[PDB]
Amino acid sequence: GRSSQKMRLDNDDLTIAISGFITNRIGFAIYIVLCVLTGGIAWLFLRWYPKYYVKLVGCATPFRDCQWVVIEDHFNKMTILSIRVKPYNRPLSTVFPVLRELRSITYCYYKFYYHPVLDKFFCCNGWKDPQWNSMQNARSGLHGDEKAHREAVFGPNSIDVDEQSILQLLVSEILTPFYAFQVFSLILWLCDEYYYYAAAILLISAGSIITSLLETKETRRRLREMSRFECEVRVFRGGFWRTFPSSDLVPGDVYEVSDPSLTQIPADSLLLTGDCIVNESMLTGESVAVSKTPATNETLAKLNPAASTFSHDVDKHFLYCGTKLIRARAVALVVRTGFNTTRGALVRSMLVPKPSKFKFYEDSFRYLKVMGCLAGLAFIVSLVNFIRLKLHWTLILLRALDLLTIVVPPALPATLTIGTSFAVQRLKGKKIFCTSPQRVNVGGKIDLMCFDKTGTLTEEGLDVLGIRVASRVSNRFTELLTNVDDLTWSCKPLDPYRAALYVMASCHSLRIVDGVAVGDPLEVKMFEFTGWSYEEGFIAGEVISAPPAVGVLRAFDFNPLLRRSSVIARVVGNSGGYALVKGSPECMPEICRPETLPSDFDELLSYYTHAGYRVIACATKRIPKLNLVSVNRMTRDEVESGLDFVGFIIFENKLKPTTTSVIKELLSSNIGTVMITGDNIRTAVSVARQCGIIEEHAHCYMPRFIEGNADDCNAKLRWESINNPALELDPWTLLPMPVIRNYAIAVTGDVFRWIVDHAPTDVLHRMLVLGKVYARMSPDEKQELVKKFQSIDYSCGFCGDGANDCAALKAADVGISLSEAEASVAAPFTSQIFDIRCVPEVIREGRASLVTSFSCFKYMSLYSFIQFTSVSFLYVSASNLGDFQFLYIDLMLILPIAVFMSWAGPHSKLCAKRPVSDLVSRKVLVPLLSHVFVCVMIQALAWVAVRQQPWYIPPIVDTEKSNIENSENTTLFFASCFEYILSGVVLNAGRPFRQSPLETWPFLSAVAVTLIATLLMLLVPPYWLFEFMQLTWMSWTFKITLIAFGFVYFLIAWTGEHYLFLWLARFLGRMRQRLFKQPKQRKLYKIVKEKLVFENLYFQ
Repeated sequence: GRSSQKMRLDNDDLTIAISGFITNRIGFAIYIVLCVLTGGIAWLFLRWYPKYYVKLVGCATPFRDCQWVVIEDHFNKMTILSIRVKPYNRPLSTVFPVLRELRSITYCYYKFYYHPVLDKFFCCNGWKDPQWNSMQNARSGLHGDEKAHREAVFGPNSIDVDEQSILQLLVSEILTPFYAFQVFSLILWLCDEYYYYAAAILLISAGSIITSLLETKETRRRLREMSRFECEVRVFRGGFWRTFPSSDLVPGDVYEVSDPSLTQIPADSLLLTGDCIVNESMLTGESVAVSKTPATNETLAKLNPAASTFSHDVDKHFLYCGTKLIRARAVALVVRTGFNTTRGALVRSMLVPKPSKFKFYEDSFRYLKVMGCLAGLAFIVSLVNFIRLKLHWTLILLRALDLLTIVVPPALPATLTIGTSFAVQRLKGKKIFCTSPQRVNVGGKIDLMCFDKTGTLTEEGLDVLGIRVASRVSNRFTELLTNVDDLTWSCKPLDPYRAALYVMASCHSLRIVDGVAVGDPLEVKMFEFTGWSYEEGFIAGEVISAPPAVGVLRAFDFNPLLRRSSVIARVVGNSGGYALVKGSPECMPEICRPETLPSDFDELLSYYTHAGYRVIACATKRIPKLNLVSVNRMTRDEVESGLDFVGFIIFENKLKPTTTSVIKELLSSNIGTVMITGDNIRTAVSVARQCGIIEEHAHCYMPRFIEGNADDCNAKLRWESINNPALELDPWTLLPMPVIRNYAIAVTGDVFRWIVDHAPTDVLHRMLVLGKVYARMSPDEKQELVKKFQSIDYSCGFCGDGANDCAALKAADVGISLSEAEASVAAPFTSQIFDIRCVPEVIREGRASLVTSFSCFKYMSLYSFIQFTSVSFLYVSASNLGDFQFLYIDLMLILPIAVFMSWAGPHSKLCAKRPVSDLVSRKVLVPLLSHVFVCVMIQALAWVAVRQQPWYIPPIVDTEKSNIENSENTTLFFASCFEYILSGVVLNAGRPFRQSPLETWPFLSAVAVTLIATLLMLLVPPYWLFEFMQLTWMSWTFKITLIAFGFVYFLIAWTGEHYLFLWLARFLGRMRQRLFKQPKQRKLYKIVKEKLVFENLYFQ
């Protein structure tokens, strides 16, 4: 039958090609003997290259009734997982007669089920044997043992990750190709009487292994602790309910929502009876309390849980997974269980293998493979040269195989980590802890930097801007002063200022525990203002700098549904501040007395709602003083008559004081900034204007569905401005119709899904590049937008408060989370200080780390090539450097200079340039290759100079042991040492991205120490340093000549690195198109932006 099934996964990003290969063959025993007798074929090579393994142990089977199946994805990486066996599952609707021995796999927490009649694998779990039937069956629960029959087919609500043991992570990390080559090199060094440097590399590699092991373990702990939850639910069945843990029920079980201990909803469940009040802060990003009505039979019979999205009417009938309950206001039947739920499908995308778009740690190993390919040729040449001189076979093998180790240094990736580690230490010093170090270098190449106006660049709680008085004496509203003006104007029954100030702490339930109120944050902020808050008794503490006393009685609560609250209580005199009313300007101005209206009740409300502020109405009910008595009880509807408003109280999301400076710094540093939020567009645009994300006096355009239908694959968008409307945009080109002023386009969240689902790719890319404000965006839409940014070559980073939207933090290149160090989960970075000032710190230290990591890579490659040249110039006479000269070079000239060249802070000012991030492009390889060439030239000239001296001691070809005391060994030792120290000097970064070498001490001091030591060894070595290091007597004028060669090499290398090799790189770039004129593609966002600014805006 059919063998290979090529289907895309439900999420567009991931694709796979499931291929059902056979179990094994009789040849498995032949496989075992022939690949484990050597010990380095099966467990090493066929784990690194699975393609061949599966082409040996297996042939093919169309019939998917085998023991294990291999999985192929779009990134050419294959894993192997077996087939799980279950005895009995009779209904066909479970996968959708009788079915036996179901075949199933779980690949990256995707459950694939094989259906026998159709002979195919499916991942859709929408129907999943619903059997709801009618309401009376739904309330009956689920009798019998069928819960177990509905358990093994779908598992529990637990969404815990695959907790790999230490023995599995150990063989996953320690068994890399490199860490095998390092074991080979250490074995060679131990066999070649080279113990000290081998022990040093063993310690360094062990430290790297422990660091990576603890990093991965902490990452798994963070991922596991975030997604775990357990609670004792009360009901499974209608008959004999009893409290069981939430990791036990199956789809079809019914549980009481009104249980007192049920703080947050375990699994999504259709509401059978009663109403609920839920909080959706962490799914869909709305902290406003949401009502939930019980589901009806008609809505229950049309359930299609296959699609993650759904219509709006179904949303108000089933609960959400992992959402906090505001108050226990009810029983509900679960719809789905496990990773296939609303929160499950969003935690599954956080566990998929990342594409690893940062290719520096892959390009370094690719160039290491290239050096290994060169080292094979070097090994062959050394072998055939040593055959000519007829040396001992042990020494021939040792020298020829040691040349391979010299060319490919085992300490290159270990010294690629020291600069990153220093950057991590500096960041932890600056009170920002970063988990993944490898992302720090990615922070260098940040092109865009997203945000979130919930609590990141704005304060979390709502804040009061000012007040608006009724001004009954003069209908024109007075200017706001944000202070007390009670005695300034009379405006004498009551005063609007005193009445409003009494209202500010009247109609809300407030209480204290220690210093801070316990009430809802909407009402909490109001009392602090003017410093006349009364909580206990009646009177309060008034400031010294003649205000009437305070007092309140007959308190009530502000119902969000009816949006009204009235409190009557005498406070001063007999008819002053007696009735105080809180409400909303939506409907109560119609109820308000028309004489009180200053004819500004509507346009001011409209202007403040367009400005995104929150307006609440302050009113004074006109009731005579004759209604005061101790036993006073009046229903709300009796008091509610009248209620003319006497002012407006204004709320806003006041931005942090340093947000504007950070946004301006990022904009001036040629880094775009966007805002991704979940609240209404009216305040997101205002916050963007305040911060500087949208330029001042720049029009903001939103798309609307007016020109077409609503949704569902057929609509025509009209892009209209916020201020000064009827300035449309072309839906096909996104240009300002003149029927370069900054476009500042602000899409919404539902429209963004419309455009992603069905719109021209040019239109999507134009909006995506032009986008500045993204409001009403769920975290799923947040990560979709982040992936779209990565899809148009933006290397964007995310900067979000808390860890609710951690999917966007993990999907982005840099995931800075402004939360506590222990409260942060699934985020590469974590900042204790809650300002957004940490983004310049992260970007700046990332740029410094990127530059110093490229410098360390170039220095390590130069060290490898210099040693290869200085040993290949000596292998022509069966000689090499000494056992201690190699030690000195490898331990006191490359490791100290590397770890002290990687020790410098970043330049304080964020420059407008961007460091090079490609390890293959001509701006990196050409200076490195030219440095290799000039090092080879200087060493060759030193060798030629020493070969013509009268006191020359020629090397002697020896068989048993290679002689070291020859006059062309000392020259190639000292010239090599100078070419190491001065290359470390030259390749060190300077002003544009890191601290200047003059401004930092422990690099200049290290260079001075390692250069003075070598100079004293060259000029005046003691007697104990001759026989120890195997030097040879040299002329004093020749020592001066060696110093001159070192200085000339320093001059030429510095002039090349700064003034000449960049010109050579530009020359190769200019002559690139003479061979293949096709212009290498730039970033997609750069192309779209330049085309849009030039061609589409120069056709007026």
